[PDB]
Amino acid sequence: MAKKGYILMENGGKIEFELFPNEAPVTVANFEKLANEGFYNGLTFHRVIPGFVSQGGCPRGNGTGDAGYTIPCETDNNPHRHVTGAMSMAHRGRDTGSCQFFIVHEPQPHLDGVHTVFGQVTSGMDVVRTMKNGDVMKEVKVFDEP
Repeated sequence: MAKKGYILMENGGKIEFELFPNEAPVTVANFEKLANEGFYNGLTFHRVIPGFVSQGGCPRGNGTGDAGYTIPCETDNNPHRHVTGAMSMAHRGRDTGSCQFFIVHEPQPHLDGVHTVFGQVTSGMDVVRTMKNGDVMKEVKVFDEP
């Protein structure tokens, strides 16, 4: 069994990604639940870094949305390196996770294991490189695809 989804951007862009329950069952599940509730509709990337790793999940730049989901720092079962396309959930340790997440354009060895990787962009990564600071997410959806 496996999962995937897409981030449709308000500016007409689109970032298609796949999720790995094996990397983080809880993180993937929670992200899916939020996405399919339209949670990320209107949430922006408040820290975009063209060419590298961008961070988003801020409701119109209001910081932290009321996701109702908090996760620990996970390392099992698969390695959580921030390689090309990698997507991780932002946290600082146990019971610190939220709804904010990263998208990696350029691999960052120094971020490897720092956050909990739960997904990975497979197509449309170019959107990240050309992403603007505070770019709005229009439609984030997740569905099953073994």
